[PDB]
Amino acid sequence: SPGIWQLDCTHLEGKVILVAVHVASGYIEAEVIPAETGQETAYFLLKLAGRWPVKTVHTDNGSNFTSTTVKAACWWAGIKQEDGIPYNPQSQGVIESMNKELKKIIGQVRDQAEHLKTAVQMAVFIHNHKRKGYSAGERIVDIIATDIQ
Amino acid sequence: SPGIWQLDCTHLEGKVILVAVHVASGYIEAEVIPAETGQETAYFLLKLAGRWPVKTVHTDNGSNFTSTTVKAACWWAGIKQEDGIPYNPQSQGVIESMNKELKKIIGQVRDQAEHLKTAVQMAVFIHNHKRKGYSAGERIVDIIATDIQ
Ligand SMILES: O=C(O)CC[C@H]1COc2c(ccc(CNCc3ccccc3C(=O)NCc3ccccc3)c2C(=O)O)O1
Ligand SMILES: O=C(O)CC[C@H]1COc2c(ccc(CNCc3ccccc3C(=O)NCc3ccccc3)c2C(=O)O)O1
Ligand SMILES: [Cl-]
Ligand SMILES: [Cl-]
Ligand SMILES: [Cl-]
Repeated sequence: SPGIWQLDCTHLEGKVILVAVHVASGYIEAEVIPAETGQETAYFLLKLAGRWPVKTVHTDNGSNFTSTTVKAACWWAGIKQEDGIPYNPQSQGVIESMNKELKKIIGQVRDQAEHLKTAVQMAVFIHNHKRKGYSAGERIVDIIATDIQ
Repeated sequence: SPGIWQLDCTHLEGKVILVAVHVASGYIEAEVIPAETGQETAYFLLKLAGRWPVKTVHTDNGSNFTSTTVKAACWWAGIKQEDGIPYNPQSQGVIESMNKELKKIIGQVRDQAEHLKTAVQMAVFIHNHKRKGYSAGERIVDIIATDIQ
């Protein structure tokens, strides 16, 4: 559980927002990319795994699951690459609701930045700091620290 | 101490590597940029603060300390912007040694990537996972978790 992440890709302003969600905490990292290629996904995973102890990644779609470049990144970073089939149907709803929430926040900050990438990073900040009462940022650290201990 | 970060800028292949160091743990995040502008530094800090609980940032130089855009990012993200004067002279040596280490690792992986940005993210991964015996990644999580209580 401490090392499980889920990839998620959503669209806004004719651009792609690639998101990684730490499943147990709801903590996210995200980036704006022109399009969702294996190369972009691979680079994103390399960054993620250098920053958090990523054991397992549930890929967002079959193309990224298939991608040799994504597989190569997972090999390099010591990540178990898995599919993203929602065996638990609640997974769908959670990701869908998160995408809605992220887009809402982006709208709330959109006039504070010229570029979408900036608005997305503001949304990441707000999402991770939001108290629901602990924040997702507090939860991920506590979960991982407990695992280390 | 749990929320204290230091900025660091080093050069390689005619490009700029911007690094943030969590002082207490030695954990880093880094990016390659064409040049070190206030705008680039501001965006980097916005990303960092969305991902870790950044209380204080010691800026890497006077230009970034002065930069209204950097000040605006620190305001936005709730970061205390400070100077980077090494009142403790050991600070210099530590940053210098880290830059040497990072460049060494980049050299060790350089042929595994076409682009410097990729090599830098590999270096971030290796640096943060390296056992010195805990890793910097383990230390940062433990330090922050203990602070949260
Ligand atoms: O622009 C975007 O899409 C996002 C940015 C780009 C930045 O460059 C890259 C990138 C994504 C991937 C690579 C690796 N390329 C294959 C390669 C070229 C030359 C030598 C070896 C290899 C190799 O297979 N190594 C094993 C490996 C694969 C994937 C990840 C880590 C390690 C680059 C790069 O070559 O630098 O994302
Ligand atoms: O290319 C690079 O250098 C790195 C990428 C760029 C991507 O875009 C940006 C960036 C860095 C900064 C900004 C904000 N610009 C001022 C601005 C423009 C329009 C409206 C408001 C503001 C404003 O002052 N907001 C308060 C604020 C300032 C800095 C940081 C966060 C919040 C952008 C952007 O406008 O989107 O880094
Ligand atoms: Cl796409
Ligand atoms: Cl510096
Ligand atoms: Cl420069």
